[PDB]
Amino acid sequence: ELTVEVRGSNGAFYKGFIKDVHEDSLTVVFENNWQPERQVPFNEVRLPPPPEISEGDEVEVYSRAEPCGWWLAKVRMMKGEFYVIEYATYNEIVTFERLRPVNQNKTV
Repeated sequence: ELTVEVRGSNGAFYKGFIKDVHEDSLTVVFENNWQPERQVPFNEVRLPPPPEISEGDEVEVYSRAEPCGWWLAKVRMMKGEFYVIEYATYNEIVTFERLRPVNQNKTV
């Protein structure tokens, strides 16, 4: 039940766990898509990050258009609680919690 992250045809990255290993493919259950595991290829996977953050930096942010997942972004401002970010290329105000340093882990 080793937890992972999977890139979706959406380009984004969605928490999950490895249920099973095969030759060409992994078999993963999802967050609130547990139920259909796809069976997945090597390179679409990577590990979650283990355990600074400030503006103009590049980050991943946690959203949807559909499940929720991680989308790449840039802090183009922050102020008080709130951060202005930029994702091709919409915009939004989020908060610390919606937010994280890019996971620069690597696919398998």
